[PDB]
Amino acid sequence: QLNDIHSFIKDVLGNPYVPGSSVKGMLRSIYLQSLVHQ
RNA sequence: ACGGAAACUUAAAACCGUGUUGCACUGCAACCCGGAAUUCUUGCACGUCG
Repeated sequence: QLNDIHSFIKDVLGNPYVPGSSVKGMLRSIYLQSLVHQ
């Protein structure tokens, strides 16, 4: 059946957030990635 | 055979004995080891499922 479950990042109380490093790394996959269009 | 001829001015004896170049006196009074320098800038927990 359903096995053991992974973990998201939380702050100090179980309250989660999207990381700032990933949303900085999100746009690292954008501005170089977009306008290469040999 | 010259008032002539002989003779030491000589022998010993400590310029010694008592006596501090000594007594009173800060190598002391005043000062900062003190002022100006980002532990920083590049960095996604993810590729992987008959």
